[PDB]
Amino acid sequence: SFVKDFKPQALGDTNLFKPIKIGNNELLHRAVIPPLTRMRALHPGNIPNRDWAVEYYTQRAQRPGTMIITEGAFISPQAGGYDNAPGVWSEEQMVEWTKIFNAIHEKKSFVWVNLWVLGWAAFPDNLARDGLRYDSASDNVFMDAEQEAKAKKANNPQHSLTKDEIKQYIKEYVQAAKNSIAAGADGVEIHSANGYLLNQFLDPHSNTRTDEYGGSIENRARFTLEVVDALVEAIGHEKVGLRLSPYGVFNSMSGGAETGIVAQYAYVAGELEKRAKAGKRLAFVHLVEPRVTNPFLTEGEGEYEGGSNDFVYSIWKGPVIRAGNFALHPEVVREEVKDKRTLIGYGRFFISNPDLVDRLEKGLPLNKYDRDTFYQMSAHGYIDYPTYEEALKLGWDKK
Ligand SMILES: Cc1cc2nc3c(=O)[nH]c(=O)nc-3n(C[C@H](O)[C@H](O)[C@H](O)COP(=O)(O)O)c2cc1C
Ligand SMILES: [Mg+2]
Repeated sequence: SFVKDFKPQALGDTNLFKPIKIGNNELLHRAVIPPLTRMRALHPGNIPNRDWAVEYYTQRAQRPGTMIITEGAFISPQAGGYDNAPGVWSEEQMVEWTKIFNAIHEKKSFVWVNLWVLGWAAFPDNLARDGLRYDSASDNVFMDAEQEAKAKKANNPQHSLTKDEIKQYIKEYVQAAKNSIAAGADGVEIHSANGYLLNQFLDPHSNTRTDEYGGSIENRARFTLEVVDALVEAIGHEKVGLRLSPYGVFNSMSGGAETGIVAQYAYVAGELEKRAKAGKRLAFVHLVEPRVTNPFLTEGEGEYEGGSNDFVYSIWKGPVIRAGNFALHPEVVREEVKDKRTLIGYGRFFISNPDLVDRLEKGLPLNKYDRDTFYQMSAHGYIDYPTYEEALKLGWDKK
């Protein structure tokens, strides 16, 4: 079952296949695997699937020199909220993560742990059960209707983080980052996009605070930057990444509707480039394409014609990973990669194609992804996707 009506194009002759260096890693191509939640972690314990996780990542580390940003990992119990998402706070979890990283490194690929904190995107009932607060930037604005419904049902109102709680969250980022490197992770990517906690602070719609963590560009960017400054000093700026989704409106973020959103983000990028001067330039900056403001929806629905991230290029001088609907558009990838410091993140199709990189370099048919197994406790739709050879022998081309 390959994708029809799609005319592939060999990209082997573009820079997509030219070696670049990110942090301490020396990639052999520039097609990256962005953080993809698959929800196969175990419960209780948010334990990395002791059965399929290793095989899954291994299958996608097959192409040597692949930079793999793992699926979102909770830094601690409070930062979580989804029973089947993995974490990087306990020993039990670190024992399973170490096995995955060795599988990845063994295939001569790299791995970067994405540090995840759901904020208001977390299920409140799940938090009330473990005795956890329902965190967020404020208490008078909720994600949406179904959420303020669960918040009340479990009498777990949306709590507005105080100063000491952010510091506690910042203590956990350093520990999650440390444990990650301790086990052989090539680095860590601070997840500050798609409407999760940090993003909830960056966004003016979700951030109605008055203190130094709200009330202005400077203040709404305070949290994310303290985390940046925290992990940089603890593990080394060459082991830290940052993800942002300027025009994303996922998890009820402002997006391009807010006029000063571009200022909110140009500020952040400038501060990175600032530290980039003190000799402390984060390994990279990962951006979710405006083309994709909602990670969870059809392939084409939800974009912005009056907004682009090309502005970050005018401020940030380090590498840039751009992610969002690129597999079925090699014409756009061919052009976007003429920039010597731009990598490309493929999500949906790395899920369906374990040997994606080879299929880009040669212009071969892409495996269709099954939307129903994105988040499912199963191997089917997780690790049984065929490689180009396996798909052929199976007559996937419908002869
Ligand atoms: C099943 C699935 C899970 C995802 N999980 C996450 C996540 O945990 N964090 C995140 O920031 N983005 C997440 N994304 C968005 C991806 O990082 C990526 O930006 C998105 O797939 C857009 O690229 P694509 O259109 O080429 O797939 C997810 C996407 C999918 C399809
Ligand atoms: Mg045959």
